[PDB]
Amino acid sequence: RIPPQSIEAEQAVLGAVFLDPAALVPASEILIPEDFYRAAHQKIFHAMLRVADRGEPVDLVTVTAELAASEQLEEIGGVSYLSELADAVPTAANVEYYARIVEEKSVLRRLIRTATSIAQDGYTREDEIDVLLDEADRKIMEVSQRKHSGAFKNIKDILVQTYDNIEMLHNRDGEITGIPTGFTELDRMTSGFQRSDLIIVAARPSVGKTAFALNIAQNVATKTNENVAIFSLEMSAQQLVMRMLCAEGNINAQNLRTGKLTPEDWGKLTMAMGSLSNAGIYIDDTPSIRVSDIRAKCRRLKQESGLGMIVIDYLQLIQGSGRRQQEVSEISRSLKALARELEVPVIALSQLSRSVEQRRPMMSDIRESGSIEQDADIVAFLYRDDYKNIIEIIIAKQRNGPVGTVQLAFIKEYNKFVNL
Amino acid sequence: IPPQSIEAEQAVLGAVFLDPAALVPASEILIPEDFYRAAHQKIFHAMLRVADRGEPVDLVTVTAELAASEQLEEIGGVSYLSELADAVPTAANVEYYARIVEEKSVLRRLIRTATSIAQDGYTREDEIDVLLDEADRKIMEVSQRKHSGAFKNIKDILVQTYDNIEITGIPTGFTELDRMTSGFQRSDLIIVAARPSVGKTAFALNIAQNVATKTNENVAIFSLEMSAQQLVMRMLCAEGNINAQNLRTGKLTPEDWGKLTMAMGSLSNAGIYIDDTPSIRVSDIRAKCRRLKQESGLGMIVIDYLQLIEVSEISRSLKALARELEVPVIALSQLDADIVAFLIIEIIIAKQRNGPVGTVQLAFIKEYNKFVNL
Amino acid sequence: RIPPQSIEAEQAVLGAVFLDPAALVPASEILIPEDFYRAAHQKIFHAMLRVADRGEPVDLVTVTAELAASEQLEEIGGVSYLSELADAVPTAANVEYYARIVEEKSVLRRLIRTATSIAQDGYTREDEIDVLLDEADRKIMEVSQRKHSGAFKNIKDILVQTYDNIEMLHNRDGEITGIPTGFTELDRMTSGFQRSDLIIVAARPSVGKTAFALNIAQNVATKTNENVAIFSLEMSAQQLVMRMLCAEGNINAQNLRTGKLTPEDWGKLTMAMGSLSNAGIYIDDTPSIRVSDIRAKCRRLKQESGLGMIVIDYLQLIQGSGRRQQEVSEISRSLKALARELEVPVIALSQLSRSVEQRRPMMSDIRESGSIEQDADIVAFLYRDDYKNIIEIIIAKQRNGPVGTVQLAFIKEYNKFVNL
Amino acid sequence: IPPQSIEAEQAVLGAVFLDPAALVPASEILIPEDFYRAAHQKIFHAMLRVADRGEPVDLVTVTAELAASEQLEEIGGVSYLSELADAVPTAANVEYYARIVEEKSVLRRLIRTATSIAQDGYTREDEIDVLLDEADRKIMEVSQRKHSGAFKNIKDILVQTYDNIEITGIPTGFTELDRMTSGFQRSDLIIVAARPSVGKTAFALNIAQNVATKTNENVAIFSLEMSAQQLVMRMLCAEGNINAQNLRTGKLTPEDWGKLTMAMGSLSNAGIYIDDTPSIRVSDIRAKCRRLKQESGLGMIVIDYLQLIEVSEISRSLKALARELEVPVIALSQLDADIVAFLIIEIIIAKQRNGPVGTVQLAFIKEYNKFVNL
Amino acid sequence: RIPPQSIEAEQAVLGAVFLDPAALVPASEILIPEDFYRAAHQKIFHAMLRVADRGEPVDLVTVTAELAASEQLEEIGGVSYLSELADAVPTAANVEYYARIVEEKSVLRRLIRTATSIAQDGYTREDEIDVLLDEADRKIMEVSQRKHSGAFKNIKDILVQTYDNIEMLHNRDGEITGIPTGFTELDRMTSGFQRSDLIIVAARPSVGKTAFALNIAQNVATKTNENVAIFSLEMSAQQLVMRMLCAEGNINAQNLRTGKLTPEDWGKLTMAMGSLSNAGIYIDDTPSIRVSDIRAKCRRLKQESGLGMIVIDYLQLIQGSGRRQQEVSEISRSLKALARELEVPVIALSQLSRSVEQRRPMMSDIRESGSIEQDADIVAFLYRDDYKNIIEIIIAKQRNGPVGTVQLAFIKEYNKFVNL
Repeated sequence: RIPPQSIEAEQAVLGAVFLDPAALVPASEILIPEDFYRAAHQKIFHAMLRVADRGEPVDLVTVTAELAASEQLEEIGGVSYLSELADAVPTAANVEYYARIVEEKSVLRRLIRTATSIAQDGYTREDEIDVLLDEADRKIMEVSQRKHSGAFKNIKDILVQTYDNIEMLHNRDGEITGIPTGFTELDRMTSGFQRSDLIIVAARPSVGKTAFALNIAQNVATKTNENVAIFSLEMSAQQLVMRMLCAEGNINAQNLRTGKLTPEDWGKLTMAMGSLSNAGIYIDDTPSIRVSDIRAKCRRLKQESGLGMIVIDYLQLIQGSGRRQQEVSEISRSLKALARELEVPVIALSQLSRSVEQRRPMMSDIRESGSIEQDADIVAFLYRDDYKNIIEIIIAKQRNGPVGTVQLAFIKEYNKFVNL
Repeated sequence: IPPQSIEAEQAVLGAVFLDPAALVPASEILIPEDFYRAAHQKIFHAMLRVADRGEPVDLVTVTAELAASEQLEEIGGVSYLSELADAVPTAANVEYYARIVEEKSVLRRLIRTATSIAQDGYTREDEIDVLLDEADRKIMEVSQRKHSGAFKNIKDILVQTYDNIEITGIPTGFTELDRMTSGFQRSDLIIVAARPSVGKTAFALNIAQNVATKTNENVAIFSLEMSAQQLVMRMLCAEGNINAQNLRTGKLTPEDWGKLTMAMGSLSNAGIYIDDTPSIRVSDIRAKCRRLKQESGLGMIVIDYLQLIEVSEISRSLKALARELEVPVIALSQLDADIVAFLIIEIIIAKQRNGPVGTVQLAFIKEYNKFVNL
Repeated sequence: RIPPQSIEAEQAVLGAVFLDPAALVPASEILIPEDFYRAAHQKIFHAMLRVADRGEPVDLVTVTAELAASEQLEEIGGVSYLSELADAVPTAANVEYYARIVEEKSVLRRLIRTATSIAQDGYTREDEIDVLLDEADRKIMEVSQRKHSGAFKNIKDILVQTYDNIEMLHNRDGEITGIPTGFTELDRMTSGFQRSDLIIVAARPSVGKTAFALNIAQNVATKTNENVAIFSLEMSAQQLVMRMLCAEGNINAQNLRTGKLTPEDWGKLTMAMGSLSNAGIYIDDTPSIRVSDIRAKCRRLKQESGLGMIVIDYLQLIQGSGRRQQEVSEISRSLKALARELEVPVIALSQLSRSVEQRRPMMSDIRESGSIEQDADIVAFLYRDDYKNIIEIIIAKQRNGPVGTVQLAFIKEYNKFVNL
Repeated sequence: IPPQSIEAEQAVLGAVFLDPAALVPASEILIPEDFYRAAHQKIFHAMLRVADRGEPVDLVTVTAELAASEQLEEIGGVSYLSELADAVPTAANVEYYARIVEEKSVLRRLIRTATSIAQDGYTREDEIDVLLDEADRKIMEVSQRKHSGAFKNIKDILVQTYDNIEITGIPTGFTELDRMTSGFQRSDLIIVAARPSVGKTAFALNIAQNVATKTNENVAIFSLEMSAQQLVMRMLCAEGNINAQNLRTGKLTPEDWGKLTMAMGSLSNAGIYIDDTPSIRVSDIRAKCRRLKQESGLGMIVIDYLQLIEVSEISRSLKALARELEVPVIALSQLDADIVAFLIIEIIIAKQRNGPVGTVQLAFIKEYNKFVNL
Repeated sequence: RIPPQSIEAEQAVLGAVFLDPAALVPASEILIPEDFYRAAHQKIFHAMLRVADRGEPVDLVTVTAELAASEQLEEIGGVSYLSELADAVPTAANVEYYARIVEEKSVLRRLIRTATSIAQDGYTREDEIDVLLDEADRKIMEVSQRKHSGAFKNIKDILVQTYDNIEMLHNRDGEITGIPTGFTELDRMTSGFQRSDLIIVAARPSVGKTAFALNIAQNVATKTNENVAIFSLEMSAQQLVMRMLCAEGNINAQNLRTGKLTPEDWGKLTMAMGSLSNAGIYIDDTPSIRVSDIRAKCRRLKQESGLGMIVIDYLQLIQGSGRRQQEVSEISRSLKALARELEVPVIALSQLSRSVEQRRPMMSDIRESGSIEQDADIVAFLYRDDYKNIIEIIIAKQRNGPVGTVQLAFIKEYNKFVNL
């Protein structure tokens, strides 16, 4: 001994049902009474199910009545005991997780039971053997096919979601409820980037995720009265201002890189600086910050000058709480908490795995780097069709609003994204 | 008391001393480890070590062999070897006694495997899914097998070879491919291998469509890379010849609208059951497929792809699932199997249990992600 | 202690001589009296040798007499003791092996003795050193040059065997005492493949060993009234019938592989099937059978329909008794036992090591994969001169009959071997 | 009591403290491990470790060195170092005392090696042939050596260099090769290296023939790949210009018959001793060769080839055999040595102890496996 | 405990000063009184320094007086104690090494002290932390910056040495005080190779170090009445005589290698032999000799016939005293002792590391193979400008005489070096 069990989880399942009758549906889906290790819990779950099958409300009173009529009340500890179960549940909404724990421990008991049974038969019947091996095969497989799996989503139901998506993509009108992006076509879908949202922009190297984020940050700060906080972990503050000066005044980048500057390309530079000086752009070019540092700096900024957006130049460079799989999840989770705290959209750039080439990016390409998928309420991919200087912005996830591809044009010479 | 037969063991070793030829049939059926007693284990090993040199096996050569490797005393000395040699009245039934020793050995292994699994149930708690998979595997690995005893007469193969050139299964929707298979037969495990962008997923979807909208058969698709949403998007895109770029980038022309309402009315009649849960186990496939057949019907099973579910176990476990549900299973792969098919695109087939081994050819429209006939 | 010894082997050597006087020749070649650890055995071996040198018969009586005259009878345990030695020999024919064991243990005692002697001299004489090291060199070498080696076979004697071979190759007439092969030139030498013989056909990949074996199996079954059992472990039953259909009716193989079939190439196919249906061909295409399975199936077949040949498509694919060097020897040995049991020729294909290319195959090329050389009473190699669609069949070993090269022509288009 | 000289040891260390220059001659003759006492071992090591830095060696620097590596106390403390420094009246005879220490060290090693071999005789029984080989090797490895003390005067080398351009050994049968060697000298180890199909075996056989049928010398050939039968087949095939294909495939024309009876009458007069036992040991070569000389005569020894008999030991052991039987030994190799010769075919020679280093050229007939002059 | 200390070294430092007053300068440079672990030694060192600062002679008497006046004599053990210190010094000239040992042990005590102090502060003040980490950084660095380093050599001082070198290179006249080389330009600088000198000639493979050494050995033996001992470890005695026959009589080397010999090229050979036979050239072509063997052979030769030069064909082939970094140093040191013993110049060829190519060879190229730099009183590099058949002989080190590049021409055909 002792047989795999979780009295605590069993207690929380039954408790949940007593706090919210709706908790019984998820529990009955995952468990049958016999999954409970403790006899009293079996009797109790069975009483609940019976009451439920009659279409009668399942609560402390009807379960008490049910058990009294089947002469099982005292045996399971009485009304007092039903009370304790009600106090043993940390949160009724977590009932599936408690249920799964109970189920897991039931499956293990069946594994142990059938394995032992096979071992015993080995010493006894001795005898047949060929039948023994076959039923040993048979019995072990039966343990797995027990857990609550499924279900398959039916094509009809997806077609509905698919069509309703196409509805939203055309029903697209037209107010910008969040922070305008400057890319009117991206604003149609998003509306635009909204407060408290975690926005993830993933793209393979050379695609232009950095330029994309800077263009957005640049449009917000120069066009709207809002402040943008940019964290550049791979690129210095001057190296990044160089790129948004070019983008601003239409100055050939390579031209600046080589000193060459036509007399009027210079006049072009002074107007860029003039207009860019009025913008509320705050840059932190610290090589590998932790999320706490990011958070603290943004915190001080919002209450010192006000804050509208946070842009982080790629997330895989943020160092964890210590000195990578689990580590990235916490950062992801932390960035979402950052968004909620400061009531601001957080744009975190992400790099994609080399899977896109093994096939147009999809969720599974960041799923091997997850679980950013869960935390992000909006995940965007950048894909160039020709690797036409046109680039695609695939919105793969959006919690409130449609899913589709917005299209923009990229100008290499100025490192810009323009409308279409 | 662990299953054993000291008497059977004693007859085997004894028979070898009585007639050295008896070692050949015993060596066929047994390995030293099958003997329950170490002494016998040591002895049978010595016996084999001499034959391999290859010197005659008898009391002297075996004694000398055990002594040389410092284990004559541990096995009971020359007394015991002589006891074994003097007890044996015949060596004609060596394989009878050998087979008894082998059986007891198997039963011990059965017991050892099961006990271990029982013990793991307490110690690893913690790893339920890994435990159930390796317990399946461990039990399977106890039993060999065997190959009953049926030679195939040439007459029988000839008919199957003739009929194997000049549609008894499930229609693929590709006439030229239905020629080589006619079509996708029950309990077959079909592997479709390919390189980046051809594309494997498009091919899988097309067959899943052409089966489900033309036959009253239900297909169960398991996509591990793209979501059910993306999968259905590609399907109606190919179903009604709709340009993907227009579905994605909102704006649809009225050719597309009418072309769409057509494609999803047509696709609503199928016949299609999707599961897009990232990392799935083969057994999770079985649970959902068994519950589907028993409630609805099926089937054909499409998996995209198999290196997202050590591949040998998965593959073998897939064959069992196919044979269990009496339904064809197509599993894609990136570059035991019933049919192997690699990928104007060419479908090369390398393996087919009953059908003709050759090459088919299909076209591919880039903008609809659709494969079509010539 | 205790000094390396084998009283059991010593007893069997002396015993052997008492059971068969001829046993003394092999024993005296390998041993001198002093190799015996036990004094009585030395005295006894010495008595035997003395009797033998007088040209007098060596048996229990003359050895007894000899020892009585040298006053050594009682000292060695008397006549009673000579009796015990006679009961201590499992088989007189195994005397060389017993002798070698005695010799081995004598050599070890000399190693121990001289090594100890060197160690002792190290502490004593101390003194000279340079002489010490030299005599230590000298003394250790002397231990090795003691074992019975040799002898060199003289060229005169081989020339005789060589000439007698050339005699057999021309004296070749003409009756086919075994199973006819269909290749008249191979039948001259073999006569043809005979009952109980283990025939090994080795060849590098692409040479055509599989096609060779199938042609033979095909000729036997279609021409003679005999049944052939074919085990194909690398190739399926249909894939193999495809190859013998082509061979039979003269159908271009690649032509079948591509569907293409000229109207009359089809009529060619129906005659092949018709004629091939009457043949007694039994195929087992089990991927990796054990020898016991092979044996059991052949066993049932011979007593159910009768059996004439067994062909196994390459031996290195047969799995051993467990779940490779020693393992292959047992399989080899088992296949020979299979041949003897069913009184049938067994043709086991073998693959050659990549040594042929490091130089026309020879015995050493399967010797690194042995000891198949010993078990096989006939070993054949296939060698193509041009890697003229002509292929050579080198018969390297044949227990009863000549050794030489038989020549056949290979037709790629039909996968056939034809006469010449 | 293990051979030792505490007094010699004490003088050596003492001499070093008395005059730091004494360390150089001692360091030439000794290593720390040669000192029987650990204390002295530790001390001599410390001494060397300071010189290597390279600081002056004296009581203070050495004390500080031992203390730093936590071993001042173990070696007896400053008391002992001072005892050693105060006892020594001179350092002029350091190497006398050093050589005594070295000798005792050698004797200990001799004892340790021999005891080990004696002990292995009981424990590994089991591995006789491996035991005898490694005992040979282990004893050889006790003794170095040395190089007596003979400078070669230029006058002496000049004569050998002059005479080394413008047939004192055993004739090869190839005049142009006999020029470069004149011919195969006694006690020489001759290595003939080559790549697949040239061929090494053909070359070896040809020389074995041309020596044995033209001289009254007996050759001992050891073939590990082809049998004595195949070896003789090739020889009479080359001897009488007979097409191999005809000997193999029975049918001989009467040119071949008369040509054959000629070749084996001619080959019967030799002179040839073959051993075709698969894996042979160098010592087994010696046993058979020693028994052959002492009974018949010889010789020349031909080995085909050496990587079928770690190669360093074999090679060295072959040189000893050559020097022991006062006979040339030709060992082939596939791609310490007296003559090295790599392979219309070109014979390149890379090494020759006394002869001229150059290149010879010979023809090769494919159909007879024979090498001939130009 | 116990605190790192060296009473023995402390005693030798103070002792040294009492034996040679000059020893105080090096000691005071490396140590202050507080470095001494023993209080008496501090008091004593302080007394010495005080006496010294007054410009008064530091000896047993004035230190005694000084300590008596500061009431510290008895406390430090009296005059008797100053006596003991004087007997505690193995050699006054080794005072720097003793001093360094004392200093080392002082630095360790400071490391231990400050580390402990940091640990303690960790438990106490707890409090501030940020200041703690900074002062912990600060305090640890302070331990290192304590040891006596420096000084930088000033450019003025080097310019003087540089100019004085240029003086010697032109002031070059003109007598050959040592063994003439035959290369008049190398003789100007060296004068030439002198008795007891260890001469190291290093060069990358293919440059011609072997040919260089042979030419020198050849010139000495044929021109002067002196004997040369050549050790060739990579090349046989005949293979080496071949090269000096060619060099001698002007015979094309490749011509000899191929038998080809023009009638008069042969007459050229007989004159070479005639002249070369009178030369005192002794060659030992033992593959890998130890230095003791080299030494013993040279020893016997000098007292048997007389000896003038020793040439060793590359040093990295000499095997050590056992059966490589430390090993080469001992050989180097041993070769220098060889030179001193036999009062003869020893020319040891050396191979250079593959650093020259990573840049004209310099000292650091043999420094990674040292410490041959120290032992050699003359280190020469051979460098070819074109890898003009001209080769450079860079004399990087010469104890008595200039440093520069002597230039010679190499003739491939004869394997010779000629003047210019």
